[PDB]
Amino acid sequence: SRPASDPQVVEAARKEGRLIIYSATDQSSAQALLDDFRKLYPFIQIEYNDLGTQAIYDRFVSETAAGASSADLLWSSAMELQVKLASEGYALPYDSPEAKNWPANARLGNLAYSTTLEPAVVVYNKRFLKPEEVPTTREGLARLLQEPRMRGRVATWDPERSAVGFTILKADYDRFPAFQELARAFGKAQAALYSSTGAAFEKVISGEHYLAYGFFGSYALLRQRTVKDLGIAYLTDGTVAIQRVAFINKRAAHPNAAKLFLDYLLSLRGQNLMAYTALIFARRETVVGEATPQALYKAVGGKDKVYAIPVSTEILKNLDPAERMRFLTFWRQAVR
Ligand SMILES: [Mg+2]
Repeated sequence: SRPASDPQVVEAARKEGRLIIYSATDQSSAQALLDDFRKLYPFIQIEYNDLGTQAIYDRFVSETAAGASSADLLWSSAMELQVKLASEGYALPYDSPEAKNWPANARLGNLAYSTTLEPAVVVYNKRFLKPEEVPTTREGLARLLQEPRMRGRVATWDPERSAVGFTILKADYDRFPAFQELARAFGKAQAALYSSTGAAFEKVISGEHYLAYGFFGSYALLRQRTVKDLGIAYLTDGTVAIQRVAFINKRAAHPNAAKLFLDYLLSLRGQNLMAYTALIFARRETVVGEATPQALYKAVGGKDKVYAIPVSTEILKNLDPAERMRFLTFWRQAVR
């Protein structure tokens, strides 16, 4: 069907004719969304800048201060960075008509929106770890990582070099005491730390590592369609889900193109294309496909086992010096 964007916003977006996106969403996953939006609105030519979460922040802030040509729309899994920008005057306020049922903890009033509910999962190479061998608990994974065969065979986030690796491992540390025991097992097994999903996945695919902890269900699902040896396990003791935040650049050259794309992302049509075709874990619970809330809830044993990190100014507490220090000091000691 068609997103409910105001007719005058559609006309204004046609007058602009262009959309510059800075996004952390790997273009392999985002591409079907771009294709489908272009079908809907063929008079908009999309520039997709596939960038790291930190590079998106640094570049946008830098370009804004220079007064330069920057993005129309920012889309990133680094939830703290997005909520910081959107709460500091970088955001165009827009009441998306596709968000009327968005929970208040899934939006920053009209300044920024959740676009997904993406689980941090375990992926593994079935040539080296059989499904029956991969625990679904932090305590279980801590036990597996005592085995001599797992030494140098574990991949996870570097939370000091990836802003979303921070978001995910911070939420994990805050919510699950058993994360402490697991982090020490990352030490024991001499886990390697990566700043992107792609770099962790390529090591699991080659067998250089057997297991990767905390990377996006979305990317795991998509990579499985081409790599039959890739397995996915969901955490039954509790799953962290990020919500990819989209907001519009207050100083966008193409504010209405950005509005149409944000509406598209939040719409039934865009959320179903996420769930079904892009294999991005959708935010709306009324979707069909592999990458849905209902599939996530089923795999982990209930919606109550999922900690969805809120799209809230309260999460800026993770950028407080004292808060950052306690987590990174614990982490560094544990994993070296
Ligand atoms: Mg990416």
